[PDB]
Amino acid sequence: PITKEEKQKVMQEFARFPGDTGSTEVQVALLTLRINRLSEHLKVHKKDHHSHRGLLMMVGQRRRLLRYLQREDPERYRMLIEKLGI
RNA sequence: GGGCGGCCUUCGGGCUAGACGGUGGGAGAGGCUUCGGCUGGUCCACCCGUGACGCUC
Ligand SMILES: [K+]
Ligand SMILES: [Mg+2]
Ligand SMILES: [Mg+2]
Ligand SMILES: [Mg+2]
Ligand SMILES: [Mg+2]
Ligand SMILES: [Mg+2]
Ligand SMILES: [Mg+2]
Ligand SMILES: [Mg+2]
Ligand SMILES: [Mg+2]
Ligand SMILES: [Mg+2]
Ligand code: NA
Ligand code: NA
Repeated sequence: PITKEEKQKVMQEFARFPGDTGSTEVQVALLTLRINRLSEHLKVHKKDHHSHRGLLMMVGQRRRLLRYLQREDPERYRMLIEKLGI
């Protein structure tokens, strides 16, 4: 579920400015937020499988944004890859 | 890794129409579950955010 007291919390942390809600960093961060939130899920339910489909999609997406931000803005890449760790 | 890709530009650099994110909706014979749930995807809107971040073996 996450909720604002989570999803907004991350954004307010990775935002590049007061109102940022879709800046690659934020996009990656909260992307890494539900990636875990679901990694944990799959454990309790090792028979789900179907949900793993998205675990993979989300993971790929997260790496594609990161590669994008690695070309256009190296500095910010190391920054972001921290506070989360790649 | 490969192949093919938006607009403008005096090529320095602009920009949003794509994609993604935020918000708010919608439908579903998704899946798993000790039945208390936990969760994947999918389609809409806006005229909010990033700014081609894409599509394809
Ligand atoms: K499915
Ligand atoms: Mg696809
Ligand atoms: Mg440019
Ligand atoms: Mg999506
Ligand atoms: Mg709803
Ligand atoms: Mg049900
Ligand atoms: Mg759901
Ligand atoms: Mg917009
Ligand atoms: Mg730029
Ligand atoms: Mg291009
Ligand atoms: Na094309
Ligand atoms: Na223009």
